[PDB]
Amino acid sequence: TNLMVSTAVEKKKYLDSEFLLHCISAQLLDMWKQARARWLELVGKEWAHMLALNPERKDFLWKNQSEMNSAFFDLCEVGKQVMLGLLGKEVALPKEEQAFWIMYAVHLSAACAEELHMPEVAMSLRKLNVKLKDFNFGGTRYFKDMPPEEKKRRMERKQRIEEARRHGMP
Repeated sequence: TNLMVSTAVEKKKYLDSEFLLHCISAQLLDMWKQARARWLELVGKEWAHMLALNPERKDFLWKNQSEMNSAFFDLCEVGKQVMLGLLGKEVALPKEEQAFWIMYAVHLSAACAEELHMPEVAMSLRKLNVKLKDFNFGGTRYFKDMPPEEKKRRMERKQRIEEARRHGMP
């Protein structure tokens, strides 16, 4: 566990565009770049407001109904397809998924500290993991009330990301 996290720390760069380039389809890579930037922009906007109101705070309060929360779910959906694209498989071994999600949470936590200059403890691995767990148990669990139409939109989005991963193939 501690080994896995520290291996992920060395390798947080594996989710940088320069390391992803040519290991996944260019279409998936662009979806990853957009989704990462969208999430970070929102976290940064929310942080800046919370900070203005309490300059001493070190915790990021994650809002359950926000645009940031919705952007995080989408980033996860893109992330999962990145994993499958790197593996060249439709279904990962559980140990492979485990290692990936650690790298993912380490990469994003590092970005909040290094790119948005937030306190390291604000967006911790633990916090990202809680949200990740919800994502990996689905949309109905993650968004506790989701209107049926929103569920279809999420499904359609996932389908599009999958097709991207397969270079436009079903």
